[PDB]
Amino acid sequence: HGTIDYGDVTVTGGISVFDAKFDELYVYDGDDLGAVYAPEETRFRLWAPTASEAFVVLYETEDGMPVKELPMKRDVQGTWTLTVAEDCGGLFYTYRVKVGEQWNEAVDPYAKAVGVNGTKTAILDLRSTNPEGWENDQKPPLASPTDAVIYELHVRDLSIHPQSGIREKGKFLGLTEEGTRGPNGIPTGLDHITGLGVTHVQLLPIYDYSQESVDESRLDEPHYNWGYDPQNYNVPEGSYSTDPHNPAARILELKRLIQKLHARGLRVIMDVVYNHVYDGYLIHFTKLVPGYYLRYKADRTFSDGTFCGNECASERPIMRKYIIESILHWVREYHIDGFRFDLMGMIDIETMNEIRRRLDEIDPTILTIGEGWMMETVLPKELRANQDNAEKLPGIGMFNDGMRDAVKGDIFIFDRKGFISGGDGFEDGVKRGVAGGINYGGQLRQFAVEPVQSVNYVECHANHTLWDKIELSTPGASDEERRAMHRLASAIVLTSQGIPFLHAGQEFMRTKGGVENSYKSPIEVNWLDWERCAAHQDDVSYMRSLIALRKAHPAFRLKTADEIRAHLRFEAAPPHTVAFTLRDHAGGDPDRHLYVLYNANPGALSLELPALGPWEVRFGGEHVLALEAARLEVRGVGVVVLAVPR
Ligand SMILES: OC[C@H]1O[C@H](O[C@H]2[C@H](O)[C@@H](O)[C@@H](O)O[C@@H]2CO)[C@H](O)[C@@H](O)[C@@H]1O
Ligand SMILES: OC[C@H]1O[C@H](O[C@H]2[C@H](O)[C@@H](O)[C@@H](O)O[C@@H]2CO)[C@H](O)[C@@H](O)[C@@H]1O
Ligand SMILES: OC[C@H]1O[C@H](O[C@H]2[C@H](O)[C@@H](O)[C@@H](O)O[C@@H]2CO)[C@H](O)[C@@H](O)[C@@H]1O
Ligand SMILES: [Ca+2]
Ligand SMILES: [Ca+2]
Ligand SMILES: [Cl-]
Ligand SMILES: [Cl-]
Repeated sequence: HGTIDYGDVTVTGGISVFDAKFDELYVYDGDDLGAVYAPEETRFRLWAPTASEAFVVLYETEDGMPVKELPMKRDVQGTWTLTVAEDCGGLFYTYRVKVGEQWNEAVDPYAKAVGVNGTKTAILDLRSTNPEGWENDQKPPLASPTDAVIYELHVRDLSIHPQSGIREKGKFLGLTEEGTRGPNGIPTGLDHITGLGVTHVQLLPIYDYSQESVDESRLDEPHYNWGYDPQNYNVPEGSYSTDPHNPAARILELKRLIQKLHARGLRVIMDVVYNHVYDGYLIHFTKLVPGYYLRYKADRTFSDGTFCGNECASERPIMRKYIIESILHWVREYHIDGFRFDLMGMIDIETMNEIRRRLDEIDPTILTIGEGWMMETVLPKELRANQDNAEKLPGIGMFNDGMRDAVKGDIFIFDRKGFISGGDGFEDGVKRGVAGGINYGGQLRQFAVEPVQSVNYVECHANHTLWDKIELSTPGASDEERRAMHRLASAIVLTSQGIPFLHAGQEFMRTKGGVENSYKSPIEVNWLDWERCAAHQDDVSYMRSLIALRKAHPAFRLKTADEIRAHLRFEAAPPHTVAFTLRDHAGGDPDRHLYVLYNANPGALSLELPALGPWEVRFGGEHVLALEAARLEVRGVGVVVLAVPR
């Protein structure tokens, strides 16, 4: 890149953008940043306190020359304003500012529609993008975060396989198509997903990500990217629409997607990346108010805790404002039902709690989960929204990595075994996740105050898939033996307290051919392979059965830590097993008691059962040789569930 000029210090009373004092000036509190369109007129408002001049630049085409360049009026609390008294429909615009001696041109940070590749703001009456009946759109019910079953999905993965039977492959609208068939007539797409019994689809980045990741003008050529490279936070990604050149198309089709998912009983969680931008020098934030929206060390270099080049300065009030209004826009405009915060440890506690509060005033059933890893940054340690500070983040879920590693083995040392694959000493790790990560007792405690704070998982888009990790850590084993370990791991997720999270394709043992980090690998690596799905319908049914077992038993879904400490009991069990009971109608369970065995021992075992009444088999009967008087005779790797009826 070229030159960054942080401003003529006399424009802001001698106070530099880097000064702590700066945060108390220009604290704009209005609701109208960006552009408000109507046929009569359009009103623009930009926050640019360090600029000495500011212009609205109008274009007639997404690539044309400027047709108009209009000065803005210096307004209150650091903002500039303009009213254009023409019908601006179908126009495009940018802002041009002078900061120091530099002139910079930039998309509106509050852009709601953009041209192709997102380099100009597009002026649009967004009510014209609503699908028919949008006002009647109703959410499926959701009584507790522990009642969710999350399915993590990438819009391109879903349909791009050539046998997916979906017409609009790789597009938002691909996930609206019903009755789509794959190899040998199996259901694919939305019908496959609703068939599973999952409750929430969690979509990898659907905000507009950088042209460097996917070029929206060359979709006739191979392309793929997860999209963790944010460019326009409040507009949908162009490559997922049928026409990235038509500003309304991506907006209307995302809404048609969310509407259809809601009609079929599914809620939508948005993966959201407010911790960094695609390029800190070129982003509109830096062109318009250089030095303010991103984090700097003391020597004026970017803080780089993300390893992505930059960090967003969430703790500065105007950025905090920006992030909250961004969240609220996706709620209000697109009816989103949840957010998954990438590297949430980079966001400050105040911001996250304020997000939780604002969403609670709208609808407390909107989910908030995140990656609360402990990671270094210029943000002081006591302000980071991570696992160490979970007790200051009521209501916010975090991925439980201790559970993940204990179950399937270490994700960074590929060959190391975990509980499912016969490693030694992982039983307590598994037990801590069964209890929902809470301070259960003794050495059985993790970071969670309440079970709604723990997301259990054994696979996601990142790192090896569960099947690929098992293969790298079980060199002796057969494919039969590996499938049993895979199934055991899914069963542990779906019978642990907290919030179960599944990766799309885990139900048919999704593989990436051993690729560990597939963020820009081709579609051949990354697609949902509906051929493999057709060959694994038994495994798919097993997963659907696990999901229905969790839905049938509120004891697996307790809401509070007090309930878990009162109803969950760990039983004596030999090495390479975990056994526990959920006693006395836990959480309203129909049965009097439940007994769960996680058995990673391949041979025959004779187990003592607690004397709680006449046990009977409810799941895993294929592993049970007998159920006597009181003892259980078992062979095989897998989960067994017993119950004492009412
Ligand atoms: O932006 C490119 C970037 O994408 C991925 O990094 C993600 C990762 O998937 C997230 O779960 C989390 O760890 O943060 C990153 C986004 O902030 C790739 O892993 C990475 O190689 C790549 O550079
Ligand atoms: O984006 C950085 C990093 O994020 C995750 O790594 C976590 C890991 O999962 C945790 O168990 C713990 O060790 O903290 C790490 C972050 O410092 C991703 O799993 C990893 O791929 C990625 O590079
Ligand atoms: O809940 C019914 C049943 O679920 C599982 O049985 C699966 C089986 O494992 C699959 O291979 C396939 O045959 O479909 C079955 C029904 O979904 C459990 O294994 C079993 O214990 C349980 O009763
Ligand atoms: Ca894009
Ligand atoms: Ca809540
Ligand atoms: Cl495409
Ligand atoms: Cl930390």
